[PDB]
Amino acid sequence: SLMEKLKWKIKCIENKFLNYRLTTNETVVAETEYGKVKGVKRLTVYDDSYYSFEGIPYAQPPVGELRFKAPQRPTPWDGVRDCCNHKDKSVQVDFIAGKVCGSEDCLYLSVYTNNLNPETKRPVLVYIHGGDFIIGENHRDMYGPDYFIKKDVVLINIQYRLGALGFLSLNSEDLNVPGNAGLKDQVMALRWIKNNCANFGGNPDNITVFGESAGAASTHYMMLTEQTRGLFHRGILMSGNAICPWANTQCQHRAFTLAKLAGYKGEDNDKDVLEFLMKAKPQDLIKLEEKVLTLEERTNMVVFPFGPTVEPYQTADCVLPKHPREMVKTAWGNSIPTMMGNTSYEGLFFTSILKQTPMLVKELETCANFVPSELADAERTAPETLEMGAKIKKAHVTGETPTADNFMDLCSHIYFWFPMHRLLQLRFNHTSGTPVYLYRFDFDSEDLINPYRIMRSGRGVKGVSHADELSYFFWNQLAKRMPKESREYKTIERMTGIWIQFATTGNPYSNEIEGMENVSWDPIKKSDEVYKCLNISDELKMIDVPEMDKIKQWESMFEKHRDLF
Repeated sequence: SLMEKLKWKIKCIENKFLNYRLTTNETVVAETEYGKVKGVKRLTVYDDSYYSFEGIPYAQPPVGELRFKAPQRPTPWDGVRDCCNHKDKSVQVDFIAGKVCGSEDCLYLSVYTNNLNPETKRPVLVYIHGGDFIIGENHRDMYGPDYFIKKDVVLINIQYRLGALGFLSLNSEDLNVPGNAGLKDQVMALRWIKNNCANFGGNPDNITVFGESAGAASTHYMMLTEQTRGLFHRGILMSGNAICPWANTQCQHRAFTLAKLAGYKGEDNDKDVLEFLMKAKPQDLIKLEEKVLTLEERTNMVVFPFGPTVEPYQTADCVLPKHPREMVKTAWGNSIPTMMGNTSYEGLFFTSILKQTPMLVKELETCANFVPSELADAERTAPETLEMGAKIKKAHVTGETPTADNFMDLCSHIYFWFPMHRLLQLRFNHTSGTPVYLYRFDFDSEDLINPYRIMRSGRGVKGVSHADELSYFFWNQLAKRMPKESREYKTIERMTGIWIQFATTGNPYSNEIEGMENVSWDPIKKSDEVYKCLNISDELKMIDVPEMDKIKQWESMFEKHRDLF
């Protein structure tokens, strides 16, 4: 809406001046393996303080011949690199302005801590942002460390290449563009963190990686790939994982289509296509991505044209040599403590889409288009496919006529709950007993929000949508100082506290977190038929996952196809 665009611009300006008033005149120098960096001490609105290093390069700028290639190690420097200000985000369409922004020069991470010379080495928490592999950033207007730095941790926020610039993939081995450049960026950042966190007070023997949405899929990929074996010690998957249907795609044939949209006049061979794309303006490629998917791919419900892919040939930096379902079977990360969770109304995220085209509710008449693609016939007309759709329909259509709320409830399961069930069950076959803990974020407030609520046209909407929990982990430009006694402030304390406790010990329970006294938070066992989770609302309560019945109804579609579950 034009009104929300104006209110956003106003908030951008007020936030810029708030950030000036939160900057002190105290700067500090830290060591890295590539040279010295200068950071600055900042305040929060709660009068905590932290040292801030932004714009630390973990790779060469991926420009010129390095476009579409795996990241290369950065060049060291003499002197002191200024890390007192942020760098640009990866080239992307701005989620509110509707225009391309960012730069190819985006391979940076930021480090935050309340004390550069602590008395004891600290848990290191590494956040990988979401945004469907096409948007996102580590700027503090979205991901402020202000809540975590209340406690004695080191927090690190990474960037990685997005869209076609991060995820182009070509079959021809001679061209060295196998795919997943953006995931390889994440690998290089994690290697930097392992080798450098001690210079900021961090414990390289106690690193936790976490992320939400595509950042959860990313964290999971970082737990699956051999490239990162042993680099970190706990993982937290917030509303996503690497076997979600939206988390990967085979995009090798789409480079030609993108080139044609950008003015390419030649034939479909990888060498000529790549040479054209190497000369194209990066803003043009990113703007045209919305047009890349063909009529057939849209019909088949492919979501994004470029993203994580199974790489077509092996390279030294290869991240995904097989489908993630197969990678789970040998994954090093199955042996580290893991926490997984979702919000209590994930699919509310699709509110504005159902407002744009209300006829989507007609998809619930047969639900044939929601049957998992590995179970469905090509036409989605086979009797078995319709009987599977009828099972989906009975799980989510609660009244005589399907409603938008029924549709959004279905979305919660197809995109989040069912893939998490499938992952837990697949993983129980390939782990030596390392614990996995479930949470359910169920705290609803409009007094502390984040920019995702604007994206989903969620003002005035009740329910705990996808990404609503981020307001309780990170300061952002729409946030405000909350009273100590407020339900929102308590939720910040609880969410950061649980994450820090888990990062420290691999067990998310602590009697020092308020309202967690009487909680017995046991991890999921292989023989459990019903998952339990810590439900986070105004109270903290262990419950059987309310979504279980529906999860089991989705699982029942595989009763005659157990090999595919």
